[PDB]
Amino acid sequence: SMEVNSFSGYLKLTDNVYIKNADIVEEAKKVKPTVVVNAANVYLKHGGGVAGALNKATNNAMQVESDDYIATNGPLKVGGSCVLSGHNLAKHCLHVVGPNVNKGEDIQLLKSAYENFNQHEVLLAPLLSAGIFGADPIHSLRVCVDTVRTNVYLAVFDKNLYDKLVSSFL
Ligand SMILES: COC(=O)c1c(NC(=O)[C@@H]2CCCC[C@H]2C(=O)O)sc2c1CCCCCC2
Repeated sequence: SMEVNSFSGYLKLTDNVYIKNADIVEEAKKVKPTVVVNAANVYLKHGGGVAGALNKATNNAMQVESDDYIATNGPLKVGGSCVLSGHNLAKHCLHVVGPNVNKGEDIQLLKSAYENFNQHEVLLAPLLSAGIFGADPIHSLRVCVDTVRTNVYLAVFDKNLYDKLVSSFL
């Protein structure tokens, strides 16, 4: 999609981190960001969590693009990223691999994962390594705030989690 970056309705947590209680698919469609972040795995298999939602919204175009990327380039590393099409959601999708602590992956790589955001002026993003990836979402938000130095607009879907997360910044 042509970029518009129509961001509104966010709470400002820090100079550069904004957060909203939102479905990232519905938010991406309304914002048309330059970059939407996917909570990816190294083979870009878009199943549970944010990844399946973004892919479903593209009617599997993201998965077919991702399979072709993997065929040519092979898998990412944990903490790594690649830039692919944003399809109908964004100009670009930055597929970022946070460590999956459910799979015994090194939580220290969450810093590396969030560093990928710093390659981009502005992003719409979910929390990395939490949810199906098994890390504490409070820790994910802390690493995001400490590591991301560019303009990041966070969407958190679950209202109860959103309220608990933002409580410590109000
Ligand atoms: C912004 O996040 C989303 O919009 C979605 C998910 N977010 C998560 O899983 C986050 C993992 C990290 C911890 C925070 C979590 C959260 O944002 O609450 S899953 C998902 C969606 C799309 C909406 C439909 C529901 C099922 C597909």
